[PDB]
Amino acid sequence: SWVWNQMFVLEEFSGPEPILVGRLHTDLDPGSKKIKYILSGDGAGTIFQINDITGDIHAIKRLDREEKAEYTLTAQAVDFETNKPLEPPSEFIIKVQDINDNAPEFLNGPYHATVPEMSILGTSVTNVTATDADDPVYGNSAKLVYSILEGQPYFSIEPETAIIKTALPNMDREAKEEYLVVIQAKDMGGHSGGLSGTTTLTVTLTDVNDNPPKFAQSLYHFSVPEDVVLGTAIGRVKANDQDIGENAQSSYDIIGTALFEITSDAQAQDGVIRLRKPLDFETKKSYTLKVEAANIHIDPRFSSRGPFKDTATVKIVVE
Amino acid sequence: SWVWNQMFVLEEFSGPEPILVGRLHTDLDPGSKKIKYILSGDGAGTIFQINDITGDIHAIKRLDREEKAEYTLTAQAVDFETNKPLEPPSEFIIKVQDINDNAPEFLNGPYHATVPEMSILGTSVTNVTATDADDPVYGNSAKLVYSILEGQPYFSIEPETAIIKTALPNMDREAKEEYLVVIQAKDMGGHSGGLSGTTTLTVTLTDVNDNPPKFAQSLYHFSVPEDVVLGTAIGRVKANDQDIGENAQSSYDIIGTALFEITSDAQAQDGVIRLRKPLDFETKKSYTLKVEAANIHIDPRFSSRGPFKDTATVKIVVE
Ligand SMILES: [Ca+2]
Ligand SMILES: [Ca+2]
Ligand SMILES: [Ca+2]
Ligand SMILES: [Ca+2]
Ligand SMILES: [Ca+2]
Ligand SMILES: [Ca+2]
Ligand SMILES: [Ca+2]
Ligand SMILES: [Ca+2]
Ligand SMILES: [Ca+2]
Ligand SMILES: [Ca+2]
Ligand SMILES: [Ca+2]
Ligand SMILES: [Ca+2]
Repeated sequence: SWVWNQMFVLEEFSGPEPILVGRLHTDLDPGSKKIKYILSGDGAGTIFQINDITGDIHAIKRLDREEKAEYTLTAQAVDFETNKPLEPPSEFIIKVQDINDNAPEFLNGPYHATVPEMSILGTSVTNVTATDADDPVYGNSAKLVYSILEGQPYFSIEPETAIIKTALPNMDREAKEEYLVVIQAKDMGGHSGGLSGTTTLTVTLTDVNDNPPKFAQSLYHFSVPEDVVLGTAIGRVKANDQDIGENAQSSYDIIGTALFEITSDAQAQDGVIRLRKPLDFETKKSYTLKVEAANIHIDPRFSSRGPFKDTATVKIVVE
Repeated sequence: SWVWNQMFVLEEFSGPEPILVGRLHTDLDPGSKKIKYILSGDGAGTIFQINDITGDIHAIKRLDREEKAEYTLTAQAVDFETNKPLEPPSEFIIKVQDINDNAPEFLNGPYHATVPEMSILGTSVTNVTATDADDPVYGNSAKLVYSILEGQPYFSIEPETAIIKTALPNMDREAKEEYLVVIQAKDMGGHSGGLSGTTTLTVTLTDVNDNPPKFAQSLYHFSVPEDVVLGTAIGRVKANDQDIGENAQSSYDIIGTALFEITSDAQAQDGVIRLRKPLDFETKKSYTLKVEAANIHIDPRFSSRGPFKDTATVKIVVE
């Protein structure tokens, strides 16, 4: 069925002076009688106002589509004096059409997203998705095109879908952990006179174990009174696998001992030495330990290639 | 019956970029099939061109109402691939609306009109009627208002109907016979930014007999050889009723004569004297005539009040 009951009013402008959108009509003959038009419905006589006899309807108000895009209305046909219906009323809509006064706009102010450290160039990161208020049905009033406006240890915003990718080969965090990129979107765009919506994106990377652990220095020295019939502990040597977290927690043990325990630890990841067997002898004054400390998992937690796991020597002297 | 098949396109402008006038429609459901719109008719695809799928029709040409105000057109509904009619075609008109680019304009360049000399203030003279090209159906695009722009031994152009009247009491031509007045007409007008059409009008008056006739001078002299056994004629005395034409033609006769005819005349309106009786005598040397000469008709042709009809004396001497 053909639709013909619709009028299109361009929104907001006219400034002052008013614009007709449609003159109505019922056909019929003359013959010494006449039709006077009366209009009723939405914002009747106030927004849209009718010149009676003719059928002329100008808008006498700024129209905002985003407020309300359609206005179901009902105008009439009666004689002037008779007022008897010279045509039973019709229902019909008036539409706007939306002009690009409405901006591109992001839902949250800043955004924060994470991505696995060293991973092949172009790895998915997140979608940023703005929003234009306008008409997504006609023209380029809304069609948006995203772009990385800045963020140059590099990611790519894939322009159609806005999805962020990385733009960089590997990306060893130990260099830089957090990343700032500023995001755009053009109304039309591909065409200037476009609109401009920006957002902050805090990008951080995760970890991997691309680090063996460290020892403060290669040769340690300590000292001790010769029995302590309690415990006890003597010294602390440290590892620092820069690769944080679980990827940092390292395992100590000694590989010139046996009078000495060595202890965990999730304390700072040291490093402590208890005296196991008590003590007795001058027979020794000097003692020696070599100590392996290494990162962990339940399957190979060095899935790359790691060289040292820092050994190192401890010299304990007697008193 | 309600009319809804009509669209309104404002004429001539857009300059470049195009303006939609109406998106079409047939209702129906989706369900994995679709409507593609094809348009055909007047200046189809060339003046008015169709965005197929949507129903959008912008004009891609200056439109001139005065060239053609309406365009009967026929657009369609078929599927894209199927091309089978998803709706039997509709006939509908597109209308313009006319904007005031068209000027007020008079049919002939100059105009020439006549009116009876002394006649009560405000006597009808003629209609001047211009012509605006525009729309006489909507707004003040055409409603015209005439004015005497100049012509100040005065006439009035009655502004609604343009009819010229005299603006002056009596108006004795003998003062001035022809009159120049320049005529105007404003498009809208009563409202500036109106349009401006001017015309020349040569006004002349007719006559009445508001003049007695004249004699060159009050005393005439002539002379004559004493017999002429032929005719003959002697002298000519003149009248000049300034009131021209029939109102000037005057009647001579003598009211010390009898040897002398006096003759008409539509010669210059004199004035001639024939000798009736021949001649004989020294017995007279000096002769005398008094002469009435007067304007004419078959009922009172001095329907005002006229004093002299200039008498006057002629002295003929003998030789
Ligand atoms: Ca708006
Ligand atoms: Ca808008
Ligand atoms: Ca917009
Ligand atoms: Ca790492
Ligand atoms: Ca590590
Ligand atoms: Ca790392
Ligand atoms: Ca025109
Ligand atoms: Ca025009
Ligand atoms: Ca005009
Ligand atoms: Ca006269
Ligand atoms: Ca006269
Ligand atoms: Ca006269």
